[PDB]
Amino acid sequence: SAVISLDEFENKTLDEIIGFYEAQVLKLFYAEYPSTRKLAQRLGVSHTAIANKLKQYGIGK
Repeated sequence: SAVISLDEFENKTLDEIIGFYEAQVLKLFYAEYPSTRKLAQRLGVSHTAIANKLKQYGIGK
């Protein structure tokens, strides 16, 4: 599919591959990485930024 994974998602700052694959990546980061705060720690991001992105996707809260 793409060039990432739950063990290699700390390379892109939630943008080099987000959008559609996100629904399964963001809904997944939130399923694998609980608490957007600790979730942003693996996805290398400013947390709130990571949340807002998939917050409108139907996740986050």
